[PDB]
Amino acid sequence: MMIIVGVDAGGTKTKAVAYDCEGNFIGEGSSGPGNYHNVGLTRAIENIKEAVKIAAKGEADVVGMGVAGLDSKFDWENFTPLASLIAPKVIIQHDGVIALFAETLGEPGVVVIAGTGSVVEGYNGKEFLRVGGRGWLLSDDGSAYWVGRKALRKVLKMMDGLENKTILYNKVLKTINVKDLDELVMWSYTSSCQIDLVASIAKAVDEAANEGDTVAMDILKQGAELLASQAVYLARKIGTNKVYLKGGMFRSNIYHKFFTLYLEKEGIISDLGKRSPEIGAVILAYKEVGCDIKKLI
Amino acid sequence: MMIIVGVDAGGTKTKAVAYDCEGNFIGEGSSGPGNYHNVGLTRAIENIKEAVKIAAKGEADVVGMGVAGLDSKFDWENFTPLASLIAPKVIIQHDGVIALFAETLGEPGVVVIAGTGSVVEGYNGKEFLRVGGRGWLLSDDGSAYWVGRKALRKVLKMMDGLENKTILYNKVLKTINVKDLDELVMWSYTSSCQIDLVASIAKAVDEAANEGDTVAMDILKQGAELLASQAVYLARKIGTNKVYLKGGMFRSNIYHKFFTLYLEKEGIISDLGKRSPEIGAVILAYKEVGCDIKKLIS
Ligand SMILES: Nc1ncnc2c1ncn2[C@@H]1O[C@H](COP(=O)(O)OP(=O)(O)O)[C@@H](O)[C@H]1O
Ligand SMILES: Nc1ncnc2c1ncn2[C@@H]1O[C@H](COP(=O)(O)OP(=O)(O)O)[C@@H](O)[C@H]1O
Repeated sequence: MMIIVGVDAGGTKTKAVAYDCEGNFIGEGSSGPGNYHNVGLTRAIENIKEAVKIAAKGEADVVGMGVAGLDSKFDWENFTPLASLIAPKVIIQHDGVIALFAETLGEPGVVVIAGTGSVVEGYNGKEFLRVGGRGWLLSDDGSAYWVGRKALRKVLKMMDGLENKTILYNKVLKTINVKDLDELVMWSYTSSCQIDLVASIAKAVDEAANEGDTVAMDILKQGAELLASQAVYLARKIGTNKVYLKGGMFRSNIYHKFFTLYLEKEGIISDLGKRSPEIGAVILAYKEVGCDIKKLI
Repeated sequence: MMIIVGVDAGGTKTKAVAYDCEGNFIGEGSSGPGNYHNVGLTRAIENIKEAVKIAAKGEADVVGMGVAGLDSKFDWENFTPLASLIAPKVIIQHDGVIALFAETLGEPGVVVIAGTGSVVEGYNGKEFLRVGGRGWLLSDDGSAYWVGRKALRKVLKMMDGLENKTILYNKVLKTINVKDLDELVMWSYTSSCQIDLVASIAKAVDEAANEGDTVAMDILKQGAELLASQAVYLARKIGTNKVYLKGGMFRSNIYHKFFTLYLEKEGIISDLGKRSPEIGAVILAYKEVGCDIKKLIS
């Protein structure tokens, strides 16, 4: 039969699931990061290949992959030529695209992915579209990173006495394990360009907001609305009144509420994601080769 | 014959001027960075000593120094022990403090220094106070870096079609030499943690605003007001009605206009520099030892 493998090549790991063309599961596999910016081009390719081989228990006939790190034509040019060696037929898209297909099952739609970074991905039946998702410095509005940065800056002002200290102050310090301005400054000397670390602070903001801290509540509001406006823009551009929401930021009740209130006022319906990215990659492959998605899901 | 040396130990270089206790100029000298975060503790101390020795043409009796990089108690603990060895009497303060004293002549006051980064320094006659000045990630509101980041973020939204492209778009792309989103992303991969580069974009923002770009004017107005609010705060805590303004950001006519407008609404008088930091370091020393500042400045 035809062995089809869906792959989610991420920043920390690569996960793959193999199915035949009749919706039957074959196996699954995992390997290191598939994002070449993190482990180099060759290592990234090898990891994707490893995951695919484990899942397929040998060679695969078709491989659909959602890859993180392809944020510029230059990335695609560097990656595509080698990724194509993985199998006789390989379909390559952004990691956000398979996350979208996991929910739309290959049909048009828009998905908001708000985790460490943020992005709004869309598909209109022919072209794939995107807004945001270009990194922590240039973009990523309302991501965990964006939230943590705002929190850090607010805490500094409290330390300066410009504003009174709120629950947020200790929550943040607890997260990065610093007890005062002196340790915070020292912390910035070696951690300022530590993306994951800054992003981890979003959890402290959520905790503070739940406990009644309006300063924390306001940060979530601003981030959520900034990202939600982008979601509305793409949804309107694609022609759908429903968007899917995915990512760690949505684990925050207050963040999710501000986000949905914004969408609702704009006439947009939303649904939290319920399928895995890799399944969306298998769907990406099914669409390309002609296997019935109905037998799969 | 007492030899007093004022030193401005910065991130790029160190400047020193020597005078006696009677206000007579003795000499001047320069050396590398005095900021130990940029060249390491030993080399920073080494450069400061070199500058001092060159200006004083030998050993100095008293050295007043304004040092960049002492932004945490840990820095002071690392720096002070060795720096104190440069001369029998050494007075050490933040680089922003000597910039202030250069203008207040050792009297209470507040100074806003807005360049690549930003900070507000003050003296109340008893101690020195500070707001901001803790780095690009945690602080530096209204600094060139702050303005540069806001500009980059606006440009991205223009490329995404979320906002109309204005003059700022082309101004930014020209400054960092990129022609589109693809190149801007590639640029981010190698420039995101390069502070100087991001801050250089503030120049493009000023250009756009002078050509009437509403988007660029808003960035300058907002950044200026965010920082100005902090200057008002310190001025009020210090108990002064005047603040001094220094730094590359004030070279922007628009930024300066909005910064001053904010201060005047609060009844605060502003004033651009007029003196150099090294002179402020000499004043700092003079106050410590008791030499008459009126003989130094007039
Ligand atoms: N309840 C919560 N409230 C706010 N932020 C949260 C919450 N849970 C997790 N996060 C944040 O979201 C991020 C996790 O994102 P996730 O989507 O799981 O992975 P990634 O985005 O790196 O692929 C972390 O940076 C974390 O701080
Ligand atoms: N007219 C101007 N408009 C906007 N920004 C300017 C202007 N002139 C200089 N700058 C910015 O200010 C900074 C120079 O600050 P400066 O105080 O001279 O040095 P530093 O702060 O590094 O010690 C640069 O980052 C530059 O982009």
